[PDB]
Amino acid sequence: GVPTYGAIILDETLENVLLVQGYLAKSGWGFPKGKVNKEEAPHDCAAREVFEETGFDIKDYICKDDYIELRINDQLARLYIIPGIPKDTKFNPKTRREIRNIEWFSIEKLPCHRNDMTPKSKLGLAPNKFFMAIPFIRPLRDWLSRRFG
Ligand SMILES: O=C(c1ccc2c(c1)OCO2)N1CCCCCC1
Repeated sequence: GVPTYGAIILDETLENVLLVQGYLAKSGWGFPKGKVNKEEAPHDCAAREVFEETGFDIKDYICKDDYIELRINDQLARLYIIPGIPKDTKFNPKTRREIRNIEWFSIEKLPCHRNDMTPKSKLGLAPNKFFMAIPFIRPLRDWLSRRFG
């Protein structure tokens, strides 16, 4: 799989994160990110995808060492961590054929796993609208604990 790059944008209080909602196969909420172009550097791809999906330019704010990276079914996803972005910032996606909505969410209220169906004696997991975000939540909380306490 081709690697994806994007960002975790936090507000000034460090309580809230910015998620985007896609369409169809991507119909739920996730961090902004997308596939790298041939010859494109990781930091440039992250700024390009976040700008297409949110209208906000991160280029002057990226720190090269500050990111969370996960491998999900053999595709690598790297999200640069971007704190301190005010909640009154005006976000407007570029690619509105791909992005339904853009909203701030409370980090303490977001799930860090889906729920099972053991009350129904049935295997698998119940649907969750945060499915794309969920794998990053626990690693984010651990990262913020260490850097900020
Ligand atoms: O998370 C993604 C995404 C981007 C590229 C992908 C992908 C997922 O899976 C395989 O290639 N996006 C894109 C727009 C939808 C809302 C969330 C952000």
